[PDB]
Amino acid sequence: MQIGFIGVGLMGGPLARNLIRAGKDVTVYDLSPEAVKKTLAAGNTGKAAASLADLADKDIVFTSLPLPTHVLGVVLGNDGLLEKLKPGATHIELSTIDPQTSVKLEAAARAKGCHFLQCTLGKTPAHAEKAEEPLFIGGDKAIFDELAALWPIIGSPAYYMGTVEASCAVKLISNMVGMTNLAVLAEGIRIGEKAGIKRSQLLTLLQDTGARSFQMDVRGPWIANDDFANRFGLDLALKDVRLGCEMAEAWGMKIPAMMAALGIFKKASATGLGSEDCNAIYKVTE
Amino acid sequence: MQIGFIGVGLMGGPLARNLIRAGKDVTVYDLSPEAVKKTLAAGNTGKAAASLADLADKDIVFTSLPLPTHVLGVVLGNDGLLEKLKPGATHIELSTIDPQTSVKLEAAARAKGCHFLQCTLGKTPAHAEKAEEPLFIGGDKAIFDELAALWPIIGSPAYYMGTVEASCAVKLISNMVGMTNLAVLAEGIRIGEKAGIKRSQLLTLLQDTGARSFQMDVRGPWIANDDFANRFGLDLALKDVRLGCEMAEAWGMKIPAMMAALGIFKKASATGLGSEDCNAIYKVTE
Repeated sequence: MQIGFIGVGLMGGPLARNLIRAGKDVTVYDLSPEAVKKTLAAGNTGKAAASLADLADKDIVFTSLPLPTHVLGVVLGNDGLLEKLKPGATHIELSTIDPQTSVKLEAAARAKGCHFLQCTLGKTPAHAEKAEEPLFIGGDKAIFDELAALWPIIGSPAYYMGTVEASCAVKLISNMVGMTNLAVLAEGIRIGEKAGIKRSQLLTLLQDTGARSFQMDVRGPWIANDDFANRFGLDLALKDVRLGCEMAEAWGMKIPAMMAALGIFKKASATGLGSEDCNAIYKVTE
Repeated sequence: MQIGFIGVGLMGGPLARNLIRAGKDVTVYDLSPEAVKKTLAAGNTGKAAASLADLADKDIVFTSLPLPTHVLGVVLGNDGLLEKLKPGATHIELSTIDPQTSVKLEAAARAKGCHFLQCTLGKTPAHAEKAEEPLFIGGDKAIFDELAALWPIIGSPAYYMGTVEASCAVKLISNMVGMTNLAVLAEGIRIGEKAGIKRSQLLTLLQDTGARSFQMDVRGPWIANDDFANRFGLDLALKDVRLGCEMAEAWGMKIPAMMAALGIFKKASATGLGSEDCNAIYKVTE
């Protein structure tokens, strides 16, 4: 069985590597030659692609790219990927994109005679390396079921979301809620500082209250040690939060608290600290 | 040793009861005659007060009242409580008030020759009944140390916050962060509904992500079952959040996400669902 894999970036690369380690016939296509080298170095069963048309014979094509614009550009041009596919081929989309975009992708695929699944990824690239990341698969239940043997190779539990928009939405919501939780935690810590409470003590005390959150337990200590080393890049956070905020709002929503979080992430990125971790928004919270 | 206790309401009543059960000489003063009866029924060692001047001989006076306006009115009139106190008496203030107010209270007490501690209370009245609620004590370290034998009777760990404003602030921050966490969780759940994800499944999935929070685990199920029975009254939440937001802002702050939470709580109270639990803000989230 013949797999193509466009984009072996930070989360896509680990899934492609796991496919290669499992002996599958993966041919990677990435504009970064050494992303390709890194992923291709996991076994002798994976090969690189000279151009996009090298993926035309493929039975399954994975896509993992940074922006919805990129997925549409690679898959949906006249000289894009979808026009070169066998009917019956399946496009699995791993990118954290918005529901509008992936619905457009799915209708393209169905209109040509191809199958399409959205498959957004949870947790860390560290998890994805071990296939211990959740998969949120949406799309035609027939294809999710048909591909039952594939999923354990790439992901943790294979959650079936039903619709493709659910698949995008659960990923975006988890990042919206987590990053807003973090922005709110930063607001709390900064308030405590105006009351003369050291961050350390404030965290220790809040730990046994109803204010507790995963971000509190995980990133509170880092903020308390002025540690902003990249774990989840601030500009990655901002990208995903902005995308989710656009996704709502396209649905007519208001989500004021999350919009405020979006604002603080934008302000931090503008301060030029987009390469630091999420918690760097603390540095611009006031 | 002679204790007076003004306000045996929802959190004050359990502490007064615990003082009575421990055999202490507590005389309660409350404008609700049957709050007094309920608290006074915990033993034969506690008695009721005909008027405020019945508390004039007292060595320690606890105050637990709903608004900062009420504490100032009871303690700081010309015919208020403080004028009738022995020098050397101690005013312990249990109310969730703002730092401006309790600093005013403390300066009044020191200017008369009395001692003053702020002692805000964490967790639930259920906890307070068993003295398993945290105490955040701020004020003169000498008095906190002198009263070392008293604290285990009324509270869980006796945390010493140092300054009185720290004592107010840690209570308010915990409620600000917790209620904003809840408003943000409501935003996430409501977004998931616009994507066609049932609340149940969205919660189950978000539980194993970085969006997890105490409010998620505790009140997520209730929202998922359309259960809004009072656990923490929405109007109580709104009161405390508004107070904390005023406390910041008096410090020149902006805290946008928390201000948005304040807005949604105000909107819910205006919809007339102030007697339901916190999570009822979900009903007006959009």
